Amino acid sequence: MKIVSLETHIVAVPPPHVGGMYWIFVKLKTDDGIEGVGEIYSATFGPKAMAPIIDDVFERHLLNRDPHHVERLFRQAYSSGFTQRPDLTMMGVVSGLEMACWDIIGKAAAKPVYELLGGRIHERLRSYTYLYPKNAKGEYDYDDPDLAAECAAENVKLGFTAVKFDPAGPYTAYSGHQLSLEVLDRCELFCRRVREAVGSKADLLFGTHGQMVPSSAIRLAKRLEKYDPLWFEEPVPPGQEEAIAQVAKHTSIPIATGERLTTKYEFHKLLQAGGASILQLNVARVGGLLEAKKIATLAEVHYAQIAPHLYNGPVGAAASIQLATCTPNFLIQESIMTWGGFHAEVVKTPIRWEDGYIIPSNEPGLGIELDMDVVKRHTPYTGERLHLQMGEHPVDVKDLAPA
Amino acid sequence: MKIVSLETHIVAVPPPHVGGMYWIFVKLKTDDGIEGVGEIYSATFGPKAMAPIIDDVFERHLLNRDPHHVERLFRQAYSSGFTQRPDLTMMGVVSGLEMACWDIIGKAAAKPVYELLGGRIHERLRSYTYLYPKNAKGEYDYDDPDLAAECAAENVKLGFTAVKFDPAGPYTAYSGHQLSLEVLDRCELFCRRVREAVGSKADLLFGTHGQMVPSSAIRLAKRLEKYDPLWFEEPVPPGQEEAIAQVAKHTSIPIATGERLTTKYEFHKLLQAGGASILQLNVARVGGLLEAKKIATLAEVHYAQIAPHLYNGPVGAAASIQLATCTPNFLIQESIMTWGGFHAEVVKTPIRWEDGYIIPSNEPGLGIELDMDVVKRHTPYTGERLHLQMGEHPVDVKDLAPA
Amino acid sequence: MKIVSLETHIVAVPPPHVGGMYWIFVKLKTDDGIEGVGEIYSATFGPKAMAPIIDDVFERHLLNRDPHHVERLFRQAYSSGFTQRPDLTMMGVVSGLEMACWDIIGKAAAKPVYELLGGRIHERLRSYTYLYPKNAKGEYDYDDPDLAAECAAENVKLGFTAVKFDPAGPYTAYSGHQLSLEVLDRCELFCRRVREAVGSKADLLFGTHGQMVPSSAIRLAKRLEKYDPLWFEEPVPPGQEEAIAQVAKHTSIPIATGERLTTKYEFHKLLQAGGASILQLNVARVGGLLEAKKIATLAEVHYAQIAPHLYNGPVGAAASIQLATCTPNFLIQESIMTWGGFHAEVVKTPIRWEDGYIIPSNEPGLGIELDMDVVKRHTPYTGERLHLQMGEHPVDVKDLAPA
Amino acid sequence: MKIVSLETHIVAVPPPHVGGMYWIFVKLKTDDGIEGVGEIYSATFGPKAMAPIIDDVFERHLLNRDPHHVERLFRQAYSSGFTQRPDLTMMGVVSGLEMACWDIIGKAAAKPVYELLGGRIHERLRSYTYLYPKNAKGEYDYDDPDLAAECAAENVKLGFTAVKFDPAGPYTAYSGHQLSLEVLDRCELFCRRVREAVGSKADLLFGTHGQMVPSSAIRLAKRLEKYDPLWFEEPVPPGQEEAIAQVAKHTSIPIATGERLTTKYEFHKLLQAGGASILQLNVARVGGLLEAKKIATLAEVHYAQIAPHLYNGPVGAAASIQLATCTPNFLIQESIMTWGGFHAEVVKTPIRWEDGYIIPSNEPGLGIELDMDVVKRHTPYTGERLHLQMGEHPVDVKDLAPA
Repeated sequence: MKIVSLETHIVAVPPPHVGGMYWIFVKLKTDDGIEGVGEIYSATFGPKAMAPIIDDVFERHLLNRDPHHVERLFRQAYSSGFTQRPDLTMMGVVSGLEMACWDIIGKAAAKPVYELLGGRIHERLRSYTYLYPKNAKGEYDYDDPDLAAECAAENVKLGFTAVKFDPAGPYTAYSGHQLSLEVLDRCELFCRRVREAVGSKADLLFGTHGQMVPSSAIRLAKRLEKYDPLWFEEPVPPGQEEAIAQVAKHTSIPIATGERLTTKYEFHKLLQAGGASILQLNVARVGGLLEAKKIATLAEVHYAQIAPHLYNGPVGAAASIQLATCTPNFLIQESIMTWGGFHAEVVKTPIRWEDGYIIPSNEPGLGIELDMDVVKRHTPYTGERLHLQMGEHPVDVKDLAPA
Repeated sequence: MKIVSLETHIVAVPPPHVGGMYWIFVKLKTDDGIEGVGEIYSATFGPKAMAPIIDDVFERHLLNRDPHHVERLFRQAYSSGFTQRPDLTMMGVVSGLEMACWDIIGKAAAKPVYELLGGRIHERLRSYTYLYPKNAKGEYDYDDPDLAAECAAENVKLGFTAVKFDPAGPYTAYSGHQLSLEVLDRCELFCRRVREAVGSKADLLFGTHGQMVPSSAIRLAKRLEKYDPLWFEEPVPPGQEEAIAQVAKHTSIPIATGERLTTKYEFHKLLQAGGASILQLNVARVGGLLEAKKIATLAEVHYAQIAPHLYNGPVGAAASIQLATCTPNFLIQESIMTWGGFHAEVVKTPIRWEDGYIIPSNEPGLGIELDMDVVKRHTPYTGERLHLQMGEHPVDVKDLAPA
Repeated sequence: MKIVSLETHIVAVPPPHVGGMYWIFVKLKTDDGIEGVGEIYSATFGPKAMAPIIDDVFERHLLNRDPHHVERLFRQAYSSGFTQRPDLTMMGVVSGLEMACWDIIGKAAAKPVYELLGGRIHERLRSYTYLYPKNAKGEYDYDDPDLAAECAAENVKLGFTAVKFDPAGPYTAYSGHQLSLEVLDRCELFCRRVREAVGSKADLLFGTHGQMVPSSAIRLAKRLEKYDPLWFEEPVPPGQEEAIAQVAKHTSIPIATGERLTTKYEFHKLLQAGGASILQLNVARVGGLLEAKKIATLAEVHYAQIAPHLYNGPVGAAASIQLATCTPNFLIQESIMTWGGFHAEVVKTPIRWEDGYIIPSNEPGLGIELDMDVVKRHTPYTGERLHLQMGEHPVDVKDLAPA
Repeated sequence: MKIVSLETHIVAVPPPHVGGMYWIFVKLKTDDGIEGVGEIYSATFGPKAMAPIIDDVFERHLLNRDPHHVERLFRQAYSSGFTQRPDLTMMGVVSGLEMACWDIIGKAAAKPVYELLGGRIHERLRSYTYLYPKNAKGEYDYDDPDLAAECAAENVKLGFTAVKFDPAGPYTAYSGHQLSLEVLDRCELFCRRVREAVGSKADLLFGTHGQMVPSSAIRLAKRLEKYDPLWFEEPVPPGQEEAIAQVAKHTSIPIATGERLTTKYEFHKLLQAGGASILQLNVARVGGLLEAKKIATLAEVHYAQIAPHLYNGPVGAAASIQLATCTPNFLIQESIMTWGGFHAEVVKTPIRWEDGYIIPSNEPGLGIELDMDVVKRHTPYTGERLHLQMGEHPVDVKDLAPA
């Protein structure tokens, strides 16, 4: 059995772009006709560059190889061009290729991938969502704490047991910075209002984006402690484990991070420093499902938990669900609302969500398949923006703009 | 003043490919007609992918910006797509763009870049080269210690005060590994024969490529100590600072590393661990000249030295020379032989080398300019290989193949 | 191009001596007629000793040298007389000479210095001032918390977003000491009253002067936490990094320090210890603009910020502004009120301040020039005192005198 | 009793300048006619600047004060101008003033100072000297190992039990650097030849001057171990305690340092790091005799020893002898040959040296007094040089010049 072909499909997400501007899918086919699908999470470079990058990685490191050989695939990609340290875009690309290989492995075995990576532990998966409150004009409003609270209350009625929000203002190319008193006040007020709305029915997830230097993150944490959030996410920019550990040392709120980290080597450094107790790996960035399993293993020996990140399509979500289902130290899975809308439209069988939980597929492989007619209608992406972007200018202390 | 255009020129290096398979050059032009040139060191992905990557970075982060704004450029590139941790390919790309900006800054000021980044310290720069011994058929031979010794002796006659060689066998996608006794013996024999040939006239640079796990590197170091090498290069794969520090703790031979690291953040982690005392940054990978100056600064406070890496074209070499000239903790500059051959042919005014030293240009900017007629004749690159590659299969203990 | 002459001008600051007793300026001229100006921050010895010191340093280490060679200048001064560790007065002197060299470098290039040291990042610079409340007799009163609060409120009306005050009593030759309960109470009361007056419109900067031993600083910090100051400045005397780090470990208030430290080597020791997260370098003490840039670089890799100190003339302020403008991890710039009064009178073009921010000059060099007619009228200084002094006697526990 | 007057005498040392270019003496007189003498060790600035510096410190911090109040004197000087961290020149100045105060204290009590600072422990003091070999032209020659060996043998005949030499080449403004193989070979050869000449009758003191970066110092130490030197002096430049500790960790040769450090605070940092086991304080630099006693105390609790430095006049030597005589952890005292020549001529009663040992005075105070007729004949100093200087240019690897 060997991989003989690749198709790349970069789908434009319709406005208002829930889950980002575009999703990068890859489809692999074997010599005996088994198809696998994967998703790539990487936006250092735009989709016009990503297409030839993916072709290059595939041709050099996967074409004509056995899909079962996922260690080989990872090592070849990781080492490409005399590197053998993490290249963030390469790791995103190989994540997509590798999970598509797992899709094929599972289909060949007639088993869900979770039955091959340790076996089912969970019958259903606790989930959370970002709050998506709308103002009177129908635009998402991330500035109004009362709209956030109302939205949280509605999510609790749906069955959610945790909600996430980021009231901490813009994250910019010059972050970390020192949040103003008005922004600190707003962060506290969001927690107060959301807590009032949900009581003990839902945890608060303080979903920051690395806006802060550690001294500012610590000031913020002291204010948030009275509302007992389940976590304080990405308190400082990634890439400096001692700095994030400094925040953890100075607050009782659990630190969660990881959506911008890749490979077991980076998570090892983070855990060695005491930098976080909740790891938010994205399976479409870290190196694929086996590498994600390895990261979960590191977490186990530190008594840390995994809470996989998701701000992308349903294929990466499906892979994330496969990992979560067989992970003993699983905390919660990020969901994009309840997986309806375009997340459901772009696949043949949507991800199942009920009363706060994701219900894993029992189908072989990743339990996901693109609807190619829908995919074709939403390609190509012609937008100017990357999947996500950081603010271009430093934050001004007098500015009250949302994240 | 602003940058209004970019040209990318990926030049095929003629056989036998000294300095690699291809060199990636960028040319910037300003609105008032000043031209700057730079070089990118990145081979995670091949040149077919690199061309649209470079266009993407330029369009998003540099087009219509002031070339003086190199902090801005670095921060925008470093943060691209909500990353803000090192993306190895992006850092290579921005290095080329940034050094081209410095070329323009220097031309506008009518000064060499070294007169703006701290001022001249060195009248000339100590240099070294890899040994390039040829067998009877005219092929480079990295297996014969006596040919290496003869070559070292000839380099000493030219005036070189240091020579580099790697007798430690293949570096592969599965490195680190544990060197066999026969390979350990060969490493020792190369040092013995080269030392006999050069006496105290030249330092030995043991130019390993991360072949080893730390326990193997330590076994090797104990054997090499009797020959007093100036350094033991990349004893283990990059990306794990505690592992390389373990080697440093167990040998008196200075550890040199850095050609596969990028940004001040990675070098900080390395130095904090005690991982190396000689930093082999490549100015075309680390983030550009200002970022390289920042790395040199980190080295200063640790009483470490810089020894910039060079396995690429004369534009990156020119930038490296600019940094070295104004660096107080400069040890030595890697040279590709004496900068003749294609390194001289592809530029209007070749890099000057005399009696073991590089003589820095007194011309404004980087002191380098491509000969576009030569460039045009050596584009496009149509080769199958990346600039450098790692071995595809794990080393077999019975194998005696060269690195 | 070379420096051929020096003039030293030690200007007496008129009563009530805002910014200290005297400012030490140096003027350099090149062989082709370019003039540069700098300022020296050093008061170990009085101005009668400083004049021949400056002549000595200039003659030995700068006369007939190229102003571009600022690495050379720093290394020669730093090493003078077989020292090569920080000599505090020498570092102040070389800071002035070096920034005057940058003034010349910028003028020769027709660029602001910030366009050569990384390029503009900030269009304007957040600033703060000490509170200068007056009693009914027109004397500055640092004892009355209500006068301080009223003054803070007026500063907020001007547009300031931070204010500084030191209610912690005398700093003496025998500091650190243990603050009395009455002084601790007063410190808390100042914060309470000032916070009431400014609300969330301005940060509190607790501007202590190293009065305390660490155990006392910790007692004070616990009292101040409820008012969420942006920083706790110089909680203990300089020169002992473990002691200041002990304070940082025991409070959530950011520790700021550095106005009495010099060179990257001292700031490295401070950061390695975790001693502070906000660095208050004075560009006229630390070794000059390049050395200050190096210190800012150290801060970057620790995710620390810079907040340059200023208690001196507008030339040092101009240099500080040049650094801040091109610094990505810039927090805030100390201002002496709004740069009016004698700070404006002594220069041809005053520093521009609007609505809480400093607006950097677009002029070449440091963007500053002394008005020599004003300088001549305010020389010589004939005062008995040093620029600043410490109390001669130990603090008595029953004493309630102001700092 | 109070100090009412100061005289400063900066004496030109006749060629060939053994003990440096000039010695800085201070003479204090009390209101009831007791005279004290001291020496200042500081050459950051030249003697033309030192004279008004000394006047300034004296006027502000000692004039009209009781000479017994040496804690007060130190604290006032240390704190001068809102500093309260070490200012190297100020510490040299106060050292001279303070030891002159001790001279007065001892005279008033009719006791040697050593009888007041702990009491006699040693009847005589083990001493060493630098080797001062002369070539055929009568010039001191520091390049010839056989001349050094011959000189060592003659010193052993005089009774010396230790000899010092520095074969490690120039120390420059850009040190540390990486010693060449030829220099490493020469260092080893000096040790070999000197050891052959002295056998076990004298220890070797490897008297380096901070030429090296730590990686180079470690390479050198491995070569020197076979000759069992008593110490490896100043292996790296001062001011970085972790770097010097790295050398200590990697060699069995004791590390000695301290002649360029000042105050108990700096020696504390050094000892905390494990940076040295032999402290070479100079009593005329560290802050005076009480501060030196405090440094010796720090050494005691670390089981370190003191070996005071001396490269200056007989007044500082006399003070050093006073400290040594009452120090339980005393190793050896640096002597300038046998204290003859100008060291004897400039005082009324020369320092006594017999069979390898200094014999402490039994006279009150420091047991030393300047011959003012000789002093007058050798003032003023009109030389261009500082007391000691560092090389202006970086060392070239091909250069074989002496230190």
